[PDB]
Amino acid sequence: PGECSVNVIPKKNLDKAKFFSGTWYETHYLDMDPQATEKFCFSFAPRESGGTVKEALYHFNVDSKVSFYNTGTGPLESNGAKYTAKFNTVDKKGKEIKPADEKYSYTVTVIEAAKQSALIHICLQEDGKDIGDLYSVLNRNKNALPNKKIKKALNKVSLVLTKFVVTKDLDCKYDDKFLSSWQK
Ligand code: HEM
Ligand SMILES: NCCc1c[nH]cn1
Repeated sequence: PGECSVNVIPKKNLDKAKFFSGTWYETHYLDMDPQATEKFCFSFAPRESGGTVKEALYHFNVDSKVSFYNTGTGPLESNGAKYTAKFNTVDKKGKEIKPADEKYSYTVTVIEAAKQSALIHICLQEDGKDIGDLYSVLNRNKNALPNKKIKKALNKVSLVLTKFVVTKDLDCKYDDKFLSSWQK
């Protein structure tokens, strides 16, 4: 199965205003499907208001040199560090080019955040059933290494950073303006 990981614990008392601001770059990622070996770059701009998350997502396929843009929207859990979103497909100007498919959703858990670093987990689902998951280390700076608090969080769940794919070595292309201008 594409069963999502157990023991994914939301950070206690995440600072929402700090986390749900600016642009986050994935610096390391671990797709829990060992055969998912396509190289990707990822960045996003998550925002929150009134218990609803609205985020802009950017992916770049290094293997194919194709980029794609999505937006996701959903309720933030009472714990304040986990949300489940439905997503559509937009172009680089933010115009919807494909509507959200009702059967798909994803659940983001913010496991840890420290300084300019964060660690999230994403469980993808179809009709409310797991179809795969991934962990990502995030940083405000593409070239930066994670704060040690991130490693501690990985270590609590028997993961080590060396298992992760490192992105700075990849030939990434980013659309930073798409994310900078999110909700502007
Ligand atoms: C951090 C490293 C990440 C990597 C390496 C990654 C990789 C991928 C890959 C390989 C796909 C499939 C693309 C294809 O079908 O051609 C994908 C799709 C997608 N991912 Fe990610 N992802 C990451 C993070 C995230 C995060 C954090 C979110 C949500 C907050 C997210 C949401 C999505 C969405 C909405 C799609 C489109 C699915 C569809 O079109 O059916 N991803 N990503
Ligand atoms: N194993 C989950 C893959 C993925 C891609 N994008 C988001 N999640």
